[PDB]
Amino acid sequence: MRTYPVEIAGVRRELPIVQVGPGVAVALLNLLGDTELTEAAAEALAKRLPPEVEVLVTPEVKAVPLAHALSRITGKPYVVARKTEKPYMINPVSRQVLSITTGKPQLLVLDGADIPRVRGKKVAIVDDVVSTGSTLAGLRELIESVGGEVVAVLAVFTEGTPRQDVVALGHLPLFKPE
Amino acid sequence: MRTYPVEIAGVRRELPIVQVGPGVAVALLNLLGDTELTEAAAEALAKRLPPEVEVLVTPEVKAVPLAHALSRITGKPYVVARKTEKPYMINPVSRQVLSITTGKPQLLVLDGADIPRVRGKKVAIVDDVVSTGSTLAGLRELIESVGGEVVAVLAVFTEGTPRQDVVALGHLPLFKPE
Repeated sequence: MRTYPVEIAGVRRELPIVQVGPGVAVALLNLLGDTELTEAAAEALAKRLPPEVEVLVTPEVKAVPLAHALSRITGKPYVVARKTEKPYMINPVSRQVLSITTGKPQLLVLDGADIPRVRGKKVAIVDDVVSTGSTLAGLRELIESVGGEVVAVLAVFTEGTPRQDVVALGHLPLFKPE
Repeated sequence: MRTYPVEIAGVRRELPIVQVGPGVAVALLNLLGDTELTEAAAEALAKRLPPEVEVLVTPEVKAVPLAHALSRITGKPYVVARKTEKPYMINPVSRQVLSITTGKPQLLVLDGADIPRVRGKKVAIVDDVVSTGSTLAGLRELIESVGGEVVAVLAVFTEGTPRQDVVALGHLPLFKPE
């Protein structure tokens, strides 16, 4: 395809399909700026949030709105991991991740200020689209290295091969890249 | 004194005083991870958002939670402009800017997909702390060059210099770094 149509919690959109590798096509989700879809995806996921989760962690800047809206509906705080160290950080813990996009070295970074918020806590990862499990595996290694246990993974979409323990609101198929 | 007290609409916080420059400390405000404080600042600013504003534009990742909450409260859409070009963007428009603290080159980027959301519309720039205005005149010119009209600047705090063309909820001084 060229754009992939999809409807999530009653909100209708047409996701663009773009080349992401050798010649790879995936439908691109962007919640950044989409107040409506953000709030819908969040109200739907909050209902399917295991009550034992105490804290939310998100790796992507695009899912910060979903993580914030999710935090407000559930009352559970949320933590933001970044791709590099930021001047506001304290004694960040970093974990290295290699990409599918370019195969370049990537970092996943946790603010040192957020450790008392992860340590001893049951964590749910929150992402906009959870893919194969390369950055996913690294985020939980990051979280678990500072004291948290990942007990759930939430997203808007699952992608590629259909996992079982993600709480998603839909699944996107892989496409022929044209 | 290692921290600066602050109060927003009944939410009390104590901001760490941390060093940002050669001889300078600032009170650190971070809405990423503070759901309670974000929602408070957004309720207070909605009350003070000039009613002719049709769109909210923010340049910082750190104020994305406030821009989103603000868009939910007021019903007006929100735009996130970035510091580099991103893979989701379509036909991006850019602007040159010299930052402060880094004092090195910065870029300000508006997604082309965001120009219809700004062209011909009355705009509010949204930020978490307006200190310098390195990005304030550069962001305003980027917006006005594609058709937008900047009619307001919103923020939680002004810093150092008490800007007057800003709608803020408080003012933060500079500190001497122990």
